[PDB]
Amino acid sequence: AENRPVALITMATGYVGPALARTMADRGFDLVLHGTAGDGTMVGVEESFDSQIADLAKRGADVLTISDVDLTTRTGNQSMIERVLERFGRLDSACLVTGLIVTGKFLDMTDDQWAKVKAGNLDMVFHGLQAVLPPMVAAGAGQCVVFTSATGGRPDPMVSIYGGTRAGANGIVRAVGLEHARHGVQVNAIGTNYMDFPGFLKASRADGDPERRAMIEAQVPLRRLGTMDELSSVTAGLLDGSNRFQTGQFFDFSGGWGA
Amino acid sequence: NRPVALITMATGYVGPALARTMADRGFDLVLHGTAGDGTMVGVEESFDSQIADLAKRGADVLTISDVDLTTRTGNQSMIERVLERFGRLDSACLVTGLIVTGKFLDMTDDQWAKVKAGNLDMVFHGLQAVLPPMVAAGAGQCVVFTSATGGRPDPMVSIYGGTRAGANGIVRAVGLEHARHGVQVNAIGTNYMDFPGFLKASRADGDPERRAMIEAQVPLRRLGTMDELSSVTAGLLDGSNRFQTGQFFDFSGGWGA
Amino acid sequence: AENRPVALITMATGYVGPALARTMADRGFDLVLHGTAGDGTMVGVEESFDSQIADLAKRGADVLTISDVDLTTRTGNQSMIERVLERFGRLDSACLVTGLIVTGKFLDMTDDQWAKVKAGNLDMVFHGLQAVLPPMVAAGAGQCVVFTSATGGRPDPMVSIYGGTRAGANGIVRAVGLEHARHGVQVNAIGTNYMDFPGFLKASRADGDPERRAMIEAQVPLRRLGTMDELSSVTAGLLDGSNRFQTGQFFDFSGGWGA
Amino acid sequence: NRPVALITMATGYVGPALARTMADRGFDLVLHGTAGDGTMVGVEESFDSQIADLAKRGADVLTISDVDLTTRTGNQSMIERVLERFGRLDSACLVTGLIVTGKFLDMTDDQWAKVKAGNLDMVFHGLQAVLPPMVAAGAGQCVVFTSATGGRPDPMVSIYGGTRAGANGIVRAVGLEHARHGVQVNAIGTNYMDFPGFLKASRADGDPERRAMIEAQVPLRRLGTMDELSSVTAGLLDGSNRFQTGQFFDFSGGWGA
Ligand SMILES: [Cl-]
Ligand SMILES: [Cl-]
Ligand SMILES: [Cl-]
Ligand SMILES: [Cl-]
Repeated sequence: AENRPVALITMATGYVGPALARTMADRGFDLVLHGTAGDGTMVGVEESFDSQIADLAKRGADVLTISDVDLTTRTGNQSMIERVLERFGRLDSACLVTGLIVTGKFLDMTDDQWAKVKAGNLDMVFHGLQAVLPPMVAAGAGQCVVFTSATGGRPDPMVSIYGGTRAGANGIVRAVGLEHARHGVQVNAIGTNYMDFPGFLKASRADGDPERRAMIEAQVPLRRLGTMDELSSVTAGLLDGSNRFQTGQFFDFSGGWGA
Repeated sequence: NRPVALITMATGYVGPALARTMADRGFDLVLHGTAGDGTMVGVEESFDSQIADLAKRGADVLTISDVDLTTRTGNQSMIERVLERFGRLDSACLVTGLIVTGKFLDMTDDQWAKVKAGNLDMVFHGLQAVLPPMVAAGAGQCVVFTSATGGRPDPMVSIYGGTRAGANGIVRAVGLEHARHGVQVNAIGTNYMDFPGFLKASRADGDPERRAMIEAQVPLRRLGTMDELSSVTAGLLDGSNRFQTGQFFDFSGGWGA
Repeated sequence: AENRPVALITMATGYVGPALARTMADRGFDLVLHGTAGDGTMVGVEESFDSQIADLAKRGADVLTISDVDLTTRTGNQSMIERVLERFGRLDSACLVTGLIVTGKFLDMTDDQWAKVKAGNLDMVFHGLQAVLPPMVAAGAGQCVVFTSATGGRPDPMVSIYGGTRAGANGIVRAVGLEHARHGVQVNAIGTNYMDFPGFLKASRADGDPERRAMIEAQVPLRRLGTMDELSSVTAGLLDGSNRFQTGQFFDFSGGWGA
Repeated sequence: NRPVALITMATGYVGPALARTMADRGFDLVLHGTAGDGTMVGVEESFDSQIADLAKRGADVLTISDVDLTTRTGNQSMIERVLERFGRLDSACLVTGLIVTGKFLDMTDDQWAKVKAGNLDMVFHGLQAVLPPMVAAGAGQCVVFTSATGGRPDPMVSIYGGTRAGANGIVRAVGLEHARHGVQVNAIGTNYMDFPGFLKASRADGDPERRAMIEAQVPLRRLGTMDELSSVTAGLLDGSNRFQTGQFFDFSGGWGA
């Protein structure tokens, strides 16, 4: 009877997940966090589920955690949404964080690297959207954000297959966001670059290297790395019901780099 | 002290709702717009009606109503009055444009002059006036309202949509050019918005059948509300997001996707 | 000796292939035609190799045909280019026709449909470019056109996974064209729609139906279907050495539909 | 009877090479340009230097000078002279623009007026003049030269690049709007072309060192040639391709990709 909306956030033990969960809880949502199990020492885990759950529960959110599902597959994504609906009976918002980073010269790319970028950058999008949309269509309302990459808006040398498949994800999102708009469902993509979190600081090798860090920031028009507080704010605005008038769109979030 | 937001054409369109939420977010306000009560032609919410409410929200308000924003003089004078009153300018929402439609080969020199003045001169002179105090302060946020037509200039909208695309291009360059000074400049272009101006021009006002026909042109099958638009606009003007600049955002229910 | 340049054209028994081969021969090229074996009464064969070879040889062009090789894989594309180089010792231009059409509601798409579109719209591009570029890089000059689809410039409802993956192919071409510009190797994409050839008439269901065809033509700003003579002229202009100053670009060729 | 192609600014830029290949392709020619010999400012191939070669290729040639193509009067006069001479206008190559660069906040009202006249008025009035005879005939092909900067309006090029984006938008709408009449209108935008206007704007003229620095900005690492550009341009004007309209083509060595 409380009629609390439910937001799914994937890869939620890092990147935008933790800050987005906090603000979605502040906005009255119950939460489903997909991510990697383990404590803060686990690789890729920036904020563990145990730490997040305690804070999110303090905010009044009910939280379901989902770990060790392979979201590059139909099975993983279908299982995830079945568990969402079992717990909460509804899905109002979904933040699908996708991707697998591969960089290098185009002619150096192997079949394995090609397979991996397709699995991360496209299969996660295809199967994720096939899983989250049915309950949204059934309800006549929903909001989805797919995280792709700012490289999808300008695929450049050394990120040919990563950036190119990100552009494909953006295109799928355009079609899908337009196709389900008549059912009250928004699907948009956000693509970031130059964000201050471990994943970026490693791919750019700015980690523990102030001189590298500074050269990287100088590549950004706004001369800084973006923060997860800023990104969670924009992302929540596309998932909290406050804006029901954009769909099928791609939003660059990279300090002007993808303008 | 409280940061200061300038909003133009603020007696209609997004202005009133944006003023309300910016006041909620802790800003003082400078409202440029049209003098008079709600019975005047352009006035959707009078200055008089807004001042009472915005003061209750904690905002000091300065109104400016006698300036032509197609010229250097009008915009320079507006910003001079902002700084005289509050000593700062943190955010600016510049609403621009003059609508002309019709066959390209029917457009007169006067129609061409007018769309350039509304769609381009207001942007050029507006940004030249608001940016200097922001650059001097090392921080600022600007949203220029152009049009969703700028993202897809179409038949029967050639000179309007085309000059809107030009305004978006100016915003791209200017937003990238002043990024190193901590200043953001972005553009928003709408269509199919639920406000009296569009309702009356489309004949959806008071006409449910016509409104349904108009909504059917929109992927999301509705008209956007000013509360929604003001939320998105304020998110680019309230300090919460300092990581987008030089960008154009379509806000038309998917119509410009 | 004669220093005749060599152009590869794939899927050349239909679509733009036959007209492009004629005009490239006229412009002084030797030709490698990949395609489907069989006479004109074969499915998908608009002009058989036998009929094309007679005419192309009359124009002075040497022709190598490459039949029944699968271009969705590394092995097929690598074998194709090995045979090009064994026969002619060079590859100056390549027209890579790619794709596999699937349409329908996004939520009706099966894993098999998804695999199929990825293989046609992305794997053919990845493996095709990995095969054709090395000899062009070695020579310090080359020109490539990848045929994707006008839907890649505007992925729409009912065309989500096809148009979206086409957008990804366009993005790969952008990055690859920019990345090999230092080697003098242009890589551009052309995306068509509403072309007067069987493949479109079937997907649109306008064949033998003047009313449906008239409805389809009315969706085109220029109010007609495009011809292979027009398309081959534009394509040859990106492959004949006359224009070496565009790369990484996508060109819509759909009567204004993708403008 | 030969079809007729109008080419403006034809004493420099793409004009001379385009005239040569359009003559080869069977066209008679109207060449608008600057009167005088090659020592005149901007004259790369004088009218006098071109005429013998063009006649040998089979073309009748009318030359036109001293019309202000930023105005309705000049463009209307030009097309009237085309029709009086040849009775038809099949193809038009409208070269437009006036380069201004510098910091946005340094731009004067005079600089703003000049870029609007060059980058927008030339397009508006040029298209209003060439299209009526093409629509009446049920066929025509037009290329408007804007700038590659219109695809990516950048710092230091704000009002030039921005208004070029507007010209591209006008061309999109107009190309779509007259497609039902069998008329194509497309834009080509160049940068990094090997001709005096670009060399001077980039300050690389007559200076191998600075030219190398400029070429380093281009993915294909050189300046484009007029033979290449005229090939692409003629392909949109020679009747061979009647299936693109309302489009913008970057021609800048990948710089605008
Ligand atoms: Cl990032
Ligand atoms: Cl609106
Ligand atoms: Cl087609
Ligand atoms: Cl140039």
